Amino acid sequence: VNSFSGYLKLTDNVYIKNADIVEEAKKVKPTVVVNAANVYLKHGGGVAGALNKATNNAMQVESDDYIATNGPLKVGGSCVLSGHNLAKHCLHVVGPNVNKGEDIQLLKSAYENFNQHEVLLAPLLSAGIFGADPIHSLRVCVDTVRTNVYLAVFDKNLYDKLVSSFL
Ligand SMILES: O=C(O)c1cnc2ccccc2c1
Repeated sequence: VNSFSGYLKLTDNVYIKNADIVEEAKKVKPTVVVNAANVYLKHGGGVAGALNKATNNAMQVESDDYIATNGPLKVGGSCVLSGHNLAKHCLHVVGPNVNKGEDIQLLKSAYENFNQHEVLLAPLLSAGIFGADPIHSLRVCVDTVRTNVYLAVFDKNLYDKLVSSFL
């Protein structure tokens, strides 16, 4: 049994809810929240900016030190950093950004990072300002992630479309 509440069941391991991811993290304090990161861990907009703002910029300070030491992530890759006030850990995952011309086949590689964690709170990778089709992102998620994933969809309209169209 876990703390996640109100989630619509999709499969054996994937759950979905219309939720503000900052607000969900603040309430649950999950072991792992996933950030929709870029390779530079520059948390300007979307989920990354929202999450970072909720940490009072401490996520960005930590991220800048990580990049200064390790250099950029790979598209499809990830790193584990602090969850600050939101979670125990933040898994920063880089899905391909269609608005930069990145290979959408890298979306499966991105989701494979989730399998290293038994339970996660996450957004749909490569959705929103990353430019991918969220219906596609949900399909790749269900077909790739084997661990227990609780997906927070920001748009109520999109949430309803994802549920209604789910095979
Ligand atoms: O899911 C997103 O794309 C997203 C974008 N903006 C946000 C702003 C505040 C809180 C959550 C957000 C989530």
